[PDB]
Amino acid sequence: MSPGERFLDWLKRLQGQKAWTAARAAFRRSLAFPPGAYPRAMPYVEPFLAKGDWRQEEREAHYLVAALYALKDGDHQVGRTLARALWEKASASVEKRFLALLEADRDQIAFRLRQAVALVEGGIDFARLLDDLLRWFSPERHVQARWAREYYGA
Amino acid sequence: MSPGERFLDWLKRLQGQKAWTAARAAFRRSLAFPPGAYPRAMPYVEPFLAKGDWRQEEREAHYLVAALYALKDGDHQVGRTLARALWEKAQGSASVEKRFLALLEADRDQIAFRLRQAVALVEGGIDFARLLDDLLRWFSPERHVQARWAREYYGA
Repeated sequence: MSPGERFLDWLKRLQGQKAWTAARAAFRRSLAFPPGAYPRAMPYVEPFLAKGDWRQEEREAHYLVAALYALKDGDHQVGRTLARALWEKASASVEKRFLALLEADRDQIAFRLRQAVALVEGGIDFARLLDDLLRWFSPERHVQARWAREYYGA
Repeated sequence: MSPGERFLDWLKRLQGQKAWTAARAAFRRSLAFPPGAYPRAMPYVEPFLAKGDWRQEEREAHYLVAALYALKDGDHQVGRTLARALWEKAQGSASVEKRFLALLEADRDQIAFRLRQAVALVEGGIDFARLLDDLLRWFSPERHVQARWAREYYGA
C-alpha cells in the first residue's frame, strides 16, 4: 500500500465529513502560500502526518496535494496521471508547460504544478501524484522520465 | 533495420528540417546533464521512443547518441566506427590509446563522460548507427562490444 494511496484515502474520508467545507476553503486558500506554511490547513493534514517520519519536502508534497485535490474539488480519476491529462488537453503551447514542469526546481514546482492542475479537464490520479512528488527530486530524474513516457505515450 | 539504424534515420530527417537548429542546440546543451534528465531535448526524442519498449538504460543510450551526433553536426560515416577513428587519431597522439582504454573500462557512471570526450577527439565522421547499437549492448555480461572494439582498434 502506497503512501500516495493512503493519503488519498485520508483525503477522501475527509471530504464526506462536515468539516469538508472549512477544510476545502482552507486548502484552496493555502495555494497563496508555500505548502505547510498555512496554519488553517494544518488540522486537516498534521494528524495524518504524525503517523510517519517525514522529511520536510515530503510534508510539503502532502500539503500541496491536498490543496490541488481541493482545487479539483476531490475530483480524483484513478489511472489518469496529470501528464496524460496534460497531453489530452491538445496543443503545442501545452507542450511547453509540460516541459517547464519537468525543469522546475523547489522554488517553482508548487506554482507550476498548481497552474498545470487547474488547466487540465477532468480529474487526475492524486494517489499517483503524491507518490510521484515524493520522489521528484532524485538526481536520476526517474519520475520526470515516466511523465515524459506518459505524456508522449498518449 | 537495427535500432541504431532506425534512430540514425530519425536524426537525419530531423536534420533536414527547420527544427534542426533548435534541436542541435538542445542536444548540445544536454551534455551538461545526465542522459534523459534534460527536458528541452525531450520533444525531439520521446516521440521516437514511444513507438518501442525500452529499458531506462536503453532510453539513455539514445539520448547520448543524439547529443553526440549533434556535437558533430551529424557527421556520420557508415563503417567508420568510433574505435577505428580513435585508432586513426592515435597515430598523431599516444595520448589517445590511453583514452580509448579508459573508455573501454567505463562503467555506468563514467561512460557518458568518456564517450563524449572520445567522440570530440576524433576527426571525420563515425558510424552513429553502429554506435547506438553498441551502446545498447555495452553492459552485456560477456562484454561482446568492448571485445569487438578492441579488435577494431588493435586489428588495424
